[PDB]
Amino acid sequence: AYKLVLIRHGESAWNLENRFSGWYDADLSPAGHEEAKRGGQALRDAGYEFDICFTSVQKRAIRTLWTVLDAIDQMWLPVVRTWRLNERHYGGLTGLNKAETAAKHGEAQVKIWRRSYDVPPPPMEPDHPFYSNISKDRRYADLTEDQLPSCESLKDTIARALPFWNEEIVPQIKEGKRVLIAAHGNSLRGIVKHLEGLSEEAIMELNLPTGIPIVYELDKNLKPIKPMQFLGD
Amino acid sequence: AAYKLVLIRHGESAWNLENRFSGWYDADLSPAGHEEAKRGGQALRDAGYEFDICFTSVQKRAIRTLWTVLDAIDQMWLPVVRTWRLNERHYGGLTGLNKAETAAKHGEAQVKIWRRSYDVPPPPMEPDHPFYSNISKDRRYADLTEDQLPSCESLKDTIARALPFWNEEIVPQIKEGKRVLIAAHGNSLRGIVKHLEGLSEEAIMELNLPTGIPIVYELDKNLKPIKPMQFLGD
Ligand SMILES: [Cl-]
Repeated sequence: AYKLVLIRHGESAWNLENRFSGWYDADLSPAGHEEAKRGGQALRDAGYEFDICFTSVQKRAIRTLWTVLDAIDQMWLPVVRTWRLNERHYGGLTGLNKAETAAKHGEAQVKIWRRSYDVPPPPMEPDHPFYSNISKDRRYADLTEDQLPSCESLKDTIARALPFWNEEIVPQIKEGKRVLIAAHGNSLRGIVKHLEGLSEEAIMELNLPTGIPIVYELDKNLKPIKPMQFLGD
Repeated sequence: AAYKLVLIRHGESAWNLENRFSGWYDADLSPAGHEEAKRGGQALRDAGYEFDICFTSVQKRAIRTLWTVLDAIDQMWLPVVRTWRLNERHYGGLTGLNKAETAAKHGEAQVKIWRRSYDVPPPPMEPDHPFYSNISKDRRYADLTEDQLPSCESLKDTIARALPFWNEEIVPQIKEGKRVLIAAHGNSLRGIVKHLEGLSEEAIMELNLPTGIPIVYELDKNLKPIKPMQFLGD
């Protein structure tokens, strides 16, 4: 029975998790860092070992991972980064709070964007402060013209995240390698949705705790044997 | 030039302070080691360096140096490749001993001979050595063959296992135009410098790279330096 571990990063700087931090490359706040420390410690005490790690190309996730590997004394592990495990690209909404968002786009569009699974937010306009910051960052230089997102619904994020899981992670697991994924709420959501066969409703309703190792026991077809387990107290 | 290549030796380890031979022992940085790496990274930032891929050992002093540099230059998103082939030289039975214990046990003559020879290994690290299980039974070396797993290395041995990796994994990256950063150890780096500059065995033993300092090569189409290595900092 394969063991799989996930972990969502915690709090980002300047309250950005509550401001559609999206593809903006926010660092952890000291608190989010400490949360990663607790997660690390929990993993250390349970005596978990991994053989390979996956993460996004966003620094908050990466730092969460570094913190974990440090805590569990497994810094020598192979690590693979990918935009495919990135947070949702919240487009034009990026950096904005609820109020700012509604003021810019109206209550209607806004509540639609909240309640939906497959309706994207509007894309970054040239006057948006994160415009070139994100869309011209060389970390996405390899992406095709039709592959570089400008805005993503939950469904989009999940769609660009699933093939990486399929092509890159699933092979490691079948070979018996113990996998740690350090990522983001929505991409992790992609994975959990695939694993437990949840509906759109269900997935939008689920909030994965931050900073806490999430454990899965998987059968030979990679299907969960139990509900997800948390490590700590 | 034609290609830019940056090397950096890990900052001061906790054992470097105690003057203990580490070799394949996984000693962590000292706080001063950390600040050394931080400074190196700050220097790499102030000069505007951008990388595309990173190579390092499977030893946390090198790895931590790397992390600190990538934090400093804001490039934590870069691909990072670890290999034991860039590990510190395996110091065999001297592992865990200090210079005093070493002198006391073997004599000053012999220790000299050791650190002045390119081709002579230290005594092997045998199964009753205090660090045998720590190093040899470490799961991070599980995929090594019997032949590949040292009980000890001369510089020539270390170099011999480091270069195939350079040839097979790093050279292809450089010739593709990828800007490469290698965060490793004095002796494995020595392997790389000796190859680049074609130094003699004699004129590589005398070569001492400091902890924590970015080293720059500008190479050409033959991956040969156009100019001598530049140190980076204040
Ligand atoms: Cl890494």
